[PDB]
Amino acid sequence: PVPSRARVYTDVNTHRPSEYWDYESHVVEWGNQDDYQLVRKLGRGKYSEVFEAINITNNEKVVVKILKPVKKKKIKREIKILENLRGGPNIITLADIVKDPVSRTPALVFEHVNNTDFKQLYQTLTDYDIRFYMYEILKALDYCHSMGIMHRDVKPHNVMIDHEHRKLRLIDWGLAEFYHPGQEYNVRVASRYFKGPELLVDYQMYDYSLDMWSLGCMLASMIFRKEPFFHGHDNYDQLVRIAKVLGTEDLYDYIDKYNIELDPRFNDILGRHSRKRWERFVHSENQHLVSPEALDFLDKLLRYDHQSRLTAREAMEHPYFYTV
Repeated sequence: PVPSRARVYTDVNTHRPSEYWDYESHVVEWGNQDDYQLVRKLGRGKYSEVFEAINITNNEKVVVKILKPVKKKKIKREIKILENLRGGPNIITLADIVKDPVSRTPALVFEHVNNTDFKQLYQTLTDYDIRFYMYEILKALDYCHSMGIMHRDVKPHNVMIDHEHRKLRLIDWGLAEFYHPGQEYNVRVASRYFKGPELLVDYQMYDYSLDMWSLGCMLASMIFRKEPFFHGHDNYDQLVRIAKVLGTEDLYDYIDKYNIELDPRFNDILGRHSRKRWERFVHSENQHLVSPEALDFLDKLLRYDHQSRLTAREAMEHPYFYTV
């Protein structure tokens, strides 16, 4: 395959000391979980259990994410990344790293965020509300990309919103990675619906632009009230669903530009597809959330070619955000 590199923040990690990006060498200081009393189970994920808790030293609510220790290298990466971005705009704040004395199970303590429901938000969401929260996500992404980090798991479940206080937090940095120009990354990242074309065609030299594809997917489902926007039933099918909107012509131009070898499982499913106009997704139920600005912005995010996508910085300067 043809080599590729990020158009922005290309060398931010190269010009920094080894300690900042070498998570494998980072020394984690595990505090005593006795400072926290668990109140209630909030949810359960693939490799984590999340609890509402009280810090007994200051009577303050916190969120405790007890990790299923399946890979130490991955726990180290998430901790180093959270420490690096600690305090960043709309980045969830890691408050502590603790281990229960008896279990010794790794646990991450975060600031408390009281998330307003996604299905509830969906109906009370205004055109302004979308632009505002999209801009809030861009602040988090422009910041973490400037810090030489790609989230690699941008999706609605990883975006916590406290609608009453108009507060937004980008969470779950468990799939996040440091960007190094020329590095080949694992493509088994992100949630199926939000996976960029680069991941689905096994193009390993990807960058921050991956997060911009995922953000485009979220915007499309929000303005068109179609959740998810690209509804794949598997990873191969996921690429077919994108070709159904973007067309097969631009996909083969993308594979030819980067000399990508297509997996033989794409042989009998890809077919032939025309490019669809963004206007055809507009209906009576969603027209109050759509505008020419929203459609122009979306078109500039959802592109096969990762290099042709808007960066977080360019996206913040789009006319769609003049009102925020």
